Amino acid sequence: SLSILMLHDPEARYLHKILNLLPPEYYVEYPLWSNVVFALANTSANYRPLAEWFSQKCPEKWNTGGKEKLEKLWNDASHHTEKKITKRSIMYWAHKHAPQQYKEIVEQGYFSILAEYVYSYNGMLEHYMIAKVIYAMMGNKFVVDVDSNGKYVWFEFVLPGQPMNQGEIWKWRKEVNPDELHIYISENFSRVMDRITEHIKYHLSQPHESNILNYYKKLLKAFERSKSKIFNDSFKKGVIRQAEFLFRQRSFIQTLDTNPHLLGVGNGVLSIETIPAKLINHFHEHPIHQYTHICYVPFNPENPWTKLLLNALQDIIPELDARLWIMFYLSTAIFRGLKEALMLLWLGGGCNGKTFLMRLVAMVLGDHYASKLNISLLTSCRETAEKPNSAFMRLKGRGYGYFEETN
Amino acid sequence: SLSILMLHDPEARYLHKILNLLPPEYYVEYPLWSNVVFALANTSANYRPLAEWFSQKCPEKWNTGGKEKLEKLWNDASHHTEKKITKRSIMYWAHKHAPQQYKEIVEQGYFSILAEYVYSYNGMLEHYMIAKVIYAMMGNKFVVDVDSNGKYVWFEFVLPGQPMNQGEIWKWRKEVNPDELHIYISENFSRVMDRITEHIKYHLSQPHESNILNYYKKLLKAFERSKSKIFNDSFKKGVIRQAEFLFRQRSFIQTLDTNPHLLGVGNGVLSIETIPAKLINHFHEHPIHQYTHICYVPFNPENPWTKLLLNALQDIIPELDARLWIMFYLSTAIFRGLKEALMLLWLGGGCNGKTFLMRLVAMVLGDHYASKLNISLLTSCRETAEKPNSAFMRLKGRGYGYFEETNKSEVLNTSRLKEMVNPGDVTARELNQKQESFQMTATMVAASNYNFIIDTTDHGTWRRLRHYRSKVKFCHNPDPSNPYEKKEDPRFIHEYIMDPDCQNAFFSILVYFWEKLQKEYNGQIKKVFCPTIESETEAYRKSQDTLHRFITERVVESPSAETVYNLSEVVTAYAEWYNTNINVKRHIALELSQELENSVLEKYLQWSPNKTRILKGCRILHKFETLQPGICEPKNKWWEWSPNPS
DNA sequence: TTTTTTTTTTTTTTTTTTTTTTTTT
DNA sequence: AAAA
Ligand SMILES: Nc1ncnc2c1ncn2[C@@H]1O[C@H](COP(=O)(O)OP(=O)(O)O)[C@@H](O)[C@H]1O
Ligand SMILES: Nc1ncnc2c1ncn2[C@@H]1O[C@H](COP(=O)(O)OP(=O)(O)O)[C@@H](O)[C@H]1O
Ligand SMILES: [Mg+2]
Ligand SMILES: [Mg+2]
Repeated sequence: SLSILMLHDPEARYLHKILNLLPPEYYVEYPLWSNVVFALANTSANYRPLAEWFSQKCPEKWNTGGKEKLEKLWNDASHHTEKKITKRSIMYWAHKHAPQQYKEIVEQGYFSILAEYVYSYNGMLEHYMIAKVIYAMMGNKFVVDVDSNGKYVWFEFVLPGQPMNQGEIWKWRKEVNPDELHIYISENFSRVMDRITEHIKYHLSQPHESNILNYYKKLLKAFERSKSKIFNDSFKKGVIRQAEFLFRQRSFIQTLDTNPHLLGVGNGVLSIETIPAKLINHFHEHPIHQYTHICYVPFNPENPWTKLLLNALQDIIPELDARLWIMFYLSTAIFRGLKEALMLLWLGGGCNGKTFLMRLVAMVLGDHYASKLNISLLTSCRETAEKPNSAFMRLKGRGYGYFEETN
Repeated sequence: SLSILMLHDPEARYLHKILNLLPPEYYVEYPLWSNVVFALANTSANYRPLAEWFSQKCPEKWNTGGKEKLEKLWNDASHHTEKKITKRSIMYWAHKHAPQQYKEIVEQGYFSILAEYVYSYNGMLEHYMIAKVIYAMMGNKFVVDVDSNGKYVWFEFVLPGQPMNQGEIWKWRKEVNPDELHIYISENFSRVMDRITEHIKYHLSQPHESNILNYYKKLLKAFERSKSKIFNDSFKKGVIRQAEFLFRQRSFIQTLDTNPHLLGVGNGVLSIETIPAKLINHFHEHPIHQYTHICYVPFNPENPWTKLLLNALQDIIPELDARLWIMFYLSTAIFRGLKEALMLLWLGGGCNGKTFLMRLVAMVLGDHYASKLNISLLTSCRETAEKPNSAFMRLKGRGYGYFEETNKSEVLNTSRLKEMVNPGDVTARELNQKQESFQMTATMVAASNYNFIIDTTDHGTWRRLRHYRSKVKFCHNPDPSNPYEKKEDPRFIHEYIMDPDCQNAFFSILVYFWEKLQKEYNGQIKKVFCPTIESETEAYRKSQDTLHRFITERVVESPSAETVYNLSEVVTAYAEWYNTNINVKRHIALELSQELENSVLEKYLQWSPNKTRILKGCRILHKFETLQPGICEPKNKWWEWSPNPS
């Protein structure tokens, strides 16, 4: 089926090209090879021969190992709900381990796409073809989804070295209008246009029969006329309007920030899924949007501020067991999943110190995850007046809530 | 009348060609040709000649099977409808078994249409022609209708193997903008363009006189100029706007989800029209849009989760008859049509599982079919004047409404209660919009640990209520002395609900119970006797009646004395009594005066000549004032319903 | 029982048009 | 080079 694999599907040939220049030691290693097999399986269920061939390269694993076990693993990956990793991630490892050679590969790929369109339609460019060529590149950024209000929304993935606000690195951000997309389509696409022009000029230079007398002249004239369209504002608006259909991704907005084991931190995200916690400061695929402006560092008791805070905590409440219990309960606010349903309330004097800690926790967790409520919520008459309340929007996605003092 | 078929458009011959692919054994199968003739009946009435020809389509046993058989199903009543399979499905039947020829037939059909247009108009394509070609090449995937305020909304039929949300398979979904339509018209229409270009070039290749020297060249130039227009944005928007009219289907939005016998599940649509319940995971035509994310599987008691749920349910309620009645009542939540006017309320104390149970039903049945209702609706103290009340909504199409524990025992006046149980229509208005009327068909349950204060005596009110009292409590120290005590489980509520398998098992149990009830006495709830139920209800009705308690406490057993003026002092004594004996509340004296006649004081209630209805005589008690002168337990399985007595 | 729902807006142009250089004369 |  290998000939069938490179017979019908264009991105099947593209994936076949990408599968080279790979570190086959990772294929030998069970964990990473299983991860990439799962990622490939999540990319459609018609890639069974492709996955078999990927298991066929370096045949030592397919000859010395669980061949039936691997087939069953691929099958259950096909018919189960779990991670849906995609080659995107793979593209990231390919760039990380094998630079240089991939650049010319992808460049020649989208150059071939554009040249095929130009030859097919006599150099008469139009919104859809440039939109498709643009979608051939990027993919890293500019994911489009429909909001609850029915308006298309653009989400841009932030990378280091860009003009961004504090804490927006390594996570998506909401964009009212894709400014970077306009800048890119106006600037970098000119390079591909110049490449096409040089290609057609070179073919014009070589001598042939009367075809070069008129056909290439007409093609060059048409392409020169169509080149200036990419700088027109209305043309760019139409291209963006057509491209938002391709970038549209189903089930993205409602699947945003749903994972309770990932927290948007000022240096990226935190992986509290497994012990110990990991900080992710590189490319990933987790749909994280909300964040806090507090950088994360490993817990070092030798730090002077950590020592001061620990001494203050010891001074606030003397009981060791009570201190440990209350600290354990307060640390639960970092989680965002279902928790044990218990309420803590503690009283004291005007200098009890209760307010200060609650305030420090709220400030550390940030506004997105922490919220302050009103004591009147517990002590109020029933809403027989039908007037809607103003506080139940709180706790939606929040991991912590506190009540203030009252005379 | 074959010449009539010849003259009546090429679409008749197109249908001829597509139906020629039906095998003779398909025509032999009685239901197959029955539903096919019904489908052609739904599409106009001029297809009688086509049906007559179909009588001779593979007629190897038409004479054996009866000449006047196929025409009988149509000639008996050409009019009248049964909501059956129309067209839009014969193509699916042809494609499900006869590929290759079907696809080439449809390909040559729309190719002929487009070639006719391009030849007629000298290769100058426009919006309407492309829209018609697109509609012809897929009329089985999109529907357009107009909603209330007035817009054009696009619905598309989801099929396996394409990006989608979870659980929206085999059913329509609402699209603000037909994205896949744009993708198709930009991608797959280029194939037809290439085919037409190749045909034109092939015709140009063959030599002839001047009629092809420039005529083909001119039209070829025009067509290659117009080819690039399909990739335009404004042109595509215009084509979509034009095609909005072709895909128009009258009476589609208001018929959405109107059938109460169809349920949208995670893996398709569930039909409960016939016994047993049928799951559809293929092409169909039922207009459903709402759904739930609970996959449906047949009721298998061997499943470990089903066993665990059954054991827990048996432990929660000990009585077999009461358990069966409760499950039968809860099984009606699946139905969404008109139901019998029954209100269920059952009390308890501490750990009872009532609320926990309500939660399982709510999550299993889904958000679009189940709702949470505030107790303020049934408080009945508030009289909603001309003002919005959104709490009265969330009953449209819902088949289940449940309540929760309250602060303390509360009064429930018959107002805002009589219309909440009856199978009638109610009206209310909310933010924006205006007043509207809607049929309510949701089964209602309300449980509490504090008794509901019911103040009424009419048989009409005390006929749509059922009261139960749970007898099993949960405590962390289950002393092995009384059976009505068991250990708890925090994960019994913290988890066992998030796991989808539990929802699947509970849905299977609910479907099985509904099927069992339907196989019983044609539905309904009044029959199937449960001696515990309605007996607890009449015992409750004996209590919760202050007037009878007042009479039996003060005047009954002291009839010999005579201290009576009129209804006035009786009213005052009852008022101070109920004010002290019970809570304080305001009343109108006419209701008490009328009910006093209906009370058990008729033996002393005689109207005096000057009216005043003076009681013949009793003793109003003050101070202490004493000395006044006057089942089978099932063996191993209980879900099997036991025999008829059960 | 005000209060916020209702009221106030909301997109308002964009599309286009023009031409379109080249092609025909 | 002027008009479609
Ligand atoms: N660990 C500490 N050591 C010394 N002073 C403290 C400490 N914690 C709080 N304080 C001071 O004591 C005061 C009481 O804090 P606060 O939380 O307002 O008391 P309460 O919670 O009773 O209102 C604060 O003004 C703060 O500056
Ligand atoms: N079959 C069972 N197995 C284990 N624990 C149960 C069972 N039934 C009830 N429980 C305990 O009782 C609770 C059930 O809900 P409960 O709180 O009793 O509802 P209600 O609000 O009616 O009291 C659970 O938290 C659980 O700990
Ligand atoms: Mg304080
Ligand atoms: Mg409960």
